[PDB]
Amino acid sequence: ESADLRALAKHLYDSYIKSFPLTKAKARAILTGKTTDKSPFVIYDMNSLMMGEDKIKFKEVAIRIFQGCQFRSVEAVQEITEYAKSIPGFVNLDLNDQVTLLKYGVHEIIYTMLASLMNKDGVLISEGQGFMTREFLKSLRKPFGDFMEPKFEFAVKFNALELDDSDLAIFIAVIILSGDRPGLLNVKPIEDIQDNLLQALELQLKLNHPESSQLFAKLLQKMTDLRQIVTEHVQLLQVIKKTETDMSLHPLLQEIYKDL
Repeated sequence: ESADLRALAKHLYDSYIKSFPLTKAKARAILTGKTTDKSPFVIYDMNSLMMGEDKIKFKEVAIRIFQGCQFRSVEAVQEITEYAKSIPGFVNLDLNDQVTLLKYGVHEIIYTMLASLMNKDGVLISEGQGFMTREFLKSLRKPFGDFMEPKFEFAVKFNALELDDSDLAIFIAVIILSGDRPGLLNVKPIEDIQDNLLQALELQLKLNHPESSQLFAKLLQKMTDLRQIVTEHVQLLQVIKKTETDMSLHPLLQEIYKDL
């Protein structure tokens, strides 16, 4: 019934607000630049970057940028995990499957939510206090030069859909609840939760975007751009593992990255 799927959609939005401090709505207000209490400090070159420390608080620069981004990914994993425990039925699944849904799910969600902090020209960083331009990131010595560019390409297309946070909460939930992840023990309880989430997302998209024909279908088709960003990223990390042997990865990230 419609009334249960609306109840689930409100629940997920509520947990979303509670688990993710930097929503898309706040991100959009900051990027607009018309609601100007305090807009971001903009990093766009080597001189603004070191000047961008005595204003906001945060070994080569490209390395230290890469470090900060991985540190934010760690924080994101912590946030996504907290959000996942709130999806009804997630904590009642086999523990091994919980770890499996999270292991394959978190990077797809990171790139979905990172899009909320992007426009075509750059990305919000440091909880909205800073803004690093796309051109500066593209100018880092390779292999760090082409690091962020594929996420910018995805974000441009994804943001054309104009989802709001209430939409993303259900979409994020659908991504976690994928029964086709390698190593799952009991696919059926996962699939039955996802099917109910898909129903909620369908009704939510229809009510929140009535003039957006087939938005449900087009949102589900984005689920493959996501898969592709991930695979290229982990190949990018294998290059750096051998190129920079004096550069350490966070163990929570290492544990997630499990070849094949």
